[PDB]
Amino acid sequence: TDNPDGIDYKTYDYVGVWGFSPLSNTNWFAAGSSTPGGITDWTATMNVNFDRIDNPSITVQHPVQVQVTSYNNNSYRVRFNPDGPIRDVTRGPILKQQLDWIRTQELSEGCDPGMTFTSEGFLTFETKDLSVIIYGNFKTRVTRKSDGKVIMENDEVGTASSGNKCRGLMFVDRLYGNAIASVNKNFRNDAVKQEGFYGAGEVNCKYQDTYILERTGIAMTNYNYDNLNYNQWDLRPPHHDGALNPDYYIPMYYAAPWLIVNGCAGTSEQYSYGWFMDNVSQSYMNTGDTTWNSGQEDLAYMGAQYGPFDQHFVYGAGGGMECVVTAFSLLQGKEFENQVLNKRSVMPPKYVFGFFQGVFGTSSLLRAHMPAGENNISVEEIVEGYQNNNFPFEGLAVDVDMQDNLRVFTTKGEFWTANRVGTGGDPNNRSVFEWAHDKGLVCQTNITCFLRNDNEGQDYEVNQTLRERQLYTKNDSLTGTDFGMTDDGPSDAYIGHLDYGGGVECDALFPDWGRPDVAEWWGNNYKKLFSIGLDFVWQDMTVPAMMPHKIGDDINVKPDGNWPNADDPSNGQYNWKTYHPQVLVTDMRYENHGREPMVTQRNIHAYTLCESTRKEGIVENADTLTKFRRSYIISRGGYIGNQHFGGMWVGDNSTTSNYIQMMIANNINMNMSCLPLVGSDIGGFTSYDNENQRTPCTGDLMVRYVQAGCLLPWFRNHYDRWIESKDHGKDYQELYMYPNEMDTLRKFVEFRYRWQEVLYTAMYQNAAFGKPIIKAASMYNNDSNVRRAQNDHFLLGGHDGYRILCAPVVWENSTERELYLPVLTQWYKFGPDFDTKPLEGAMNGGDRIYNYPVPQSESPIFVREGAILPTRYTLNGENKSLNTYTDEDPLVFEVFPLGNNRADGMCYLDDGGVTTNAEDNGKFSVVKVAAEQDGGTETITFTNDCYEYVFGGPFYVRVRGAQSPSNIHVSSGAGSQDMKVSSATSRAALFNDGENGDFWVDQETDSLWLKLPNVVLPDAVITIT
Ligand SMILES: OC[C@H]1NC[C@H](O)[C@@H](O)[C@@H]1O
Ligand SMILES: [Cl-]
Repeated sequence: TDNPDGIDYKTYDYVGVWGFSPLSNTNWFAAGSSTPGGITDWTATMNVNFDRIDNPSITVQHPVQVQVTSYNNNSYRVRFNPDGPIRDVTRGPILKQQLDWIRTQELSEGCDPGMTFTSEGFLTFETKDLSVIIYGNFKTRVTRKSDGKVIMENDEVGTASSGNKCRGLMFVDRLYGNAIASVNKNFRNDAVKQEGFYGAGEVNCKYQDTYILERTGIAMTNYNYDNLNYNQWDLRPPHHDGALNPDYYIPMYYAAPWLIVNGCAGTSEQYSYGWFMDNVSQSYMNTGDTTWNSGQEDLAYMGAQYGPFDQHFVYGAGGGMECVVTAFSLLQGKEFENQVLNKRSVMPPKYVFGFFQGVFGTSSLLRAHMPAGENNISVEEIVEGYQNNNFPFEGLAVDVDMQDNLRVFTTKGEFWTANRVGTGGDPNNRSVFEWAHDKGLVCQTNITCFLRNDNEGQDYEVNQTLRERQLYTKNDSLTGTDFGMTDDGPSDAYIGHLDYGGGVECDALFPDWGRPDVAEWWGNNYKKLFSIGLDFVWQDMTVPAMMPHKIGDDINVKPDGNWPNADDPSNGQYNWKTYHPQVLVTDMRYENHGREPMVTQRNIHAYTLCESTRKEGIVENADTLTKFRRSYIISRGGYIGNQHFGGMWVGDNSTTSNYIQMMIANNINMNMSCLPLVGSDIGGFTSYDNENQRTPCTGDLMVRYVQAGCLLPWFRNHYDRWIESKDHGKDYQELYMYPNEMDTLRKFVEFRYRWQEVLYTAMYQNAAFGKPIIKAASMYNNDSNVRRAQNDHFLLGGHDGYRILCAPVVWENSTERELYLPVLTQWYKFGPDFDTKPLEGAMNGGDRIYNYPVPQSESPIFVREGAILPTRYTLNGENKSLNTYTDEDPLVFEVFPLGNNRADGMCYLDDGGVTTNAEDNGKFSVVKVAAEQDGGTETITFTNDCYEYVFGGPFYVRVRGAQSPSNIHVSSGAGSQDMKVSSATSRAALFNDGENGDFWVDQETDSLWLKLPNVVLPDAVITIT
C-alpha cells in the first residue's frame, strides 16, 4: 500500500530558486477554460480545463474548489489536486474542523458570501469588504467594495492562437515532473501602489551592507535545512565563487510559504493581503526576481516541487498589515476545540520570558565533579556568575552534554550532585534540574529525535523499544537506493548519523512519525526527564539535521565539503543533511493514507515532532512535571502553525553586527508568520574570529546584542563553547564575564524583568486574538515613513500593542543611529535609567533625527503617550528569577503622560503556569485600566473582562507628571475610602511598610504612587483632585 496515488516522483534533490522557473511555461499546464461544477456549503467547484502553455492542444481536466473561509475576515481558498482526488489534510495549520467552526458561526450571524455562478459560468462571491469574480480560464479579480479598487489579480500568459492561459493555476505535466505554481500580477513598480512583500519566516536578505525587513524583488524557497550561520556552503548557487553570505535565496530552519502584500502604504487607500500556499514539499516564493530568470519584475508567484495545490488568500477584517496576521491565525485557530485561552497559539509559562544562559560544552553540574579538561566549565559556575553579580537570571539550557554519551532522555552521573544517576527526588543526590530548582531556576534540556543506535552493548531502553515495536523509519524506497547499513541494524531500518563536530558523533534511528503509536511512544519518553525536574523543552536538529552523506559511503563518512556542486551534481546521492530524500516515510499529512518519499513532506517533520512533544509529552504527562505543570517548547524548525506547540529560536547564528540586524528582522518576520515567541541566541552561537575561533564576543557587540534582544520574546544567551573534548567554539559568552559592561548588561536585563507583564500580556493578546507581539514599523497605519524605517524600528506593548518603540543600534562601535518616530502621536525616551528619574520632554511623532545620540550604556526605546504599563518590582529589591515571584512582589500600573487627555492599559494575570487551570479551566484575569483628565480632576478606572485569578498582593498606580494631590478618592465594590498620604518616604518603604490606602509624592522621579489593596484591582474608580 505504499504510494496510493500512483505518482511517479521525478525529483528528489534540492532544486534551488535558480532551478525553479514556472514563468518559463515549458511542460507546464495552466488553466485555459472551465464550466461550473456546483456549490455545496461555501465550496464552489469549477471544472477547469488545463492546457500546456507551449502546446495548448494537450489538455486535462481537474476540478478546482473555491471556498470562502471567512466572510468577516475576507479570506477564501483555491484548491485542487493534479494527481488524484482532493483530500483534507489531517495534520497541519489549516484543519477542516476549524474551517467548519468558522463557517458555522458566521452562518449563524447570517453572513452570506452569495456565491453564485453567472449565466456565462463565471463564479462570483463576496466577503465582508471585498467582492470576487473568477472568469472562464480562472482569471481572478478581487475588488474592495468601499472604493472599487482592484486589490489583487492573478497572471495570464498569451499563446499564439489558443487564447489566454491563467498562470493563477499551474502544474508541471506529470510525464515530466510534479511541481505546482501560482502567479499574480505584482505592482511593486507601480508609481502609486509601490507594492511591498513581507513575511516569509526566517529568510535573510542583504541590501548593500545591511540586512533588511522587506522581501520585495527576490526569489526565495522553504526547504528546512541544518543551516549553520545561515550560509551553508552546499546551499550556494551554481558556480558561486568565494564567500557565500546569508541571503534571500538560502533556505532557513522554518517553512513559511507565506507573504503579506502591502500597497499604497501610509495613505487612506492602503491595502493588505496575506498569501499562503499550504504545501510541505519544497516551496518557493518569487516576488519579482529576474535573477537566473526565476521571475519577472511585474509578476509574483508561489510554487512547490510536489502537490497538492491549496492556497489561502487572507485580507483581514479591517485596516492594516497586522489584521492580515490575526485573520491568518484564525484559520489556524483552535476555537473548534473550545479553547478558553489557547485559541491562536499556546501560552508559555511566564518563566519563558526570563533570561536564560545555555552552553554547548558543560561537563558537570557541580564543580567538585567537573572532570579536568582545558576550559571545562560546570553548570554551578554559570549559576554563581549570574547569581553573585545579581543578574536577573531565569535558568539554564542544558545541552546534550548532560546525556549519557548522546542517549536522548538520559543523564550521566556528573550532572547530579552525588555523581551518580538517580530516579529522582532524593534530597541527597539531586539532578541538575532539581539542584537548579533550589537556586530558584528553571531549565530546558536539548531533545532531538535522534535515537542513538551504536550502543556497543551498553543498554539504551529508548532505541531498544523503538526497534521492538517497529516504530522506526524503514530503509525502503521506490528507487532501490541503498541508505547504508551497520553491524547494529536493524536490517530494515534507516540508519543516519549524528555529528556535532570534533569527533562527537553517533549513529541514530528515527521515529516514523506518520505511524499510529509513534507519538504516544515519543511523548512517554519525556517521563524520564520530567520526574527528575525538567521544566521545558529545547527541540533541536529537527529536520532531522543528519550528517551530510553520499550514498555509497559508510554511515560515519561525510562527503567532501565542496560536494555536491553544479559540475558534479547530487544526482540522487546527497542527503541534503537529513533523510536521503527517497526514503519511504509514513504519510504525515494524511493519516492512514500510506507511505510517501520524504521529498513530498520535508517541511513538516519538525512540526510533527513539536506536535508530539506538546500533546503526548507535555500535556499527557502534565502530572509528571514537578514545580510547574504548564510547560513549553523552544524549537529550531517547524511549519506555519507551529505556535500551538510553542516557540522558536533561529538556529545557529554567529557573533557579528549583521547577525544582530538579522535577529531583529527574523523576529519581526516570524511574528507576522504567526510565530510570536521567537528570538536569536544573544551574542551569537558560533565562532566569528577567523584568526582564532576561541575569541569571545566583544563587550560592545554583546551590549548591542543584549539591547536589541532585551524586549524580544525569547531571550537566551547561548553559544558553542570551546572545551578540550569538543574543540570548536568560543572561550565564554556569559554576561558576568564582561566586567566593563556588566552594569549596563545587568540593567537592561532588570529593565526587561520590570516589563515582564508587558511581554506576558502581549502574549495573552496573541493567544486570545492572534496579535503579533512584535510589530513591523509598517503595521503602524497612516504613516508614509515607517517603511524606510522598518529594518531596525519595531513596536510592542500596552493595550493596543503599539506603546513601545524600539530602534536598537545594529552596528558595533557605534553611538549614533538615524531615528524615526511614528507620526500623529508623542513619544517619551525611556529605558533602564528611567525607572529611577523623571521623563524628559515629549518627542514629536513624525520626526526624523539623523545621528540621534546613543552612547553604549543606552538603546533607543520610547513609550508612547496614553500608555499605562503593568510593571513588576521585587519586594526586597534584589534581582530574582521570574519563576520565584509571588503576588507580594508589587504590580505597578505606570501611567505615562496622557494622549488626548487619555491613557489606557491591559494586564493578563494568572499563576504563571504553576498549574494548567488558566488554559484548562479559564482560571485567569484580564484587568483593564484607563486614565482621563478633565479640568482639575483625573480619573483612573479599573475594570475586568474577567477576574478568575486572584491577585493576592497590593498593587500600585504610578502617575508620571503628577505630584501632590489635594485629595484622592477610591471607589470599589467592597470599598469606598479616601486615600491618605503615606508616612513612607521611599519606594522601598512604600512597598514594605506602606499601608493599603497610602500615597507618596515621589519628587525624585516626578511621580505619584498609590498603594491599593488586592481586592480593588478588578473594579475601581480613582479620582485625583
Ligand atoms: O545540541 C548541540 C547544538 N545543536 C545545534 C543547535 O542549534 C545548538 O543550539 C546546540 O547547542
Ligand atoms: Cl533544525
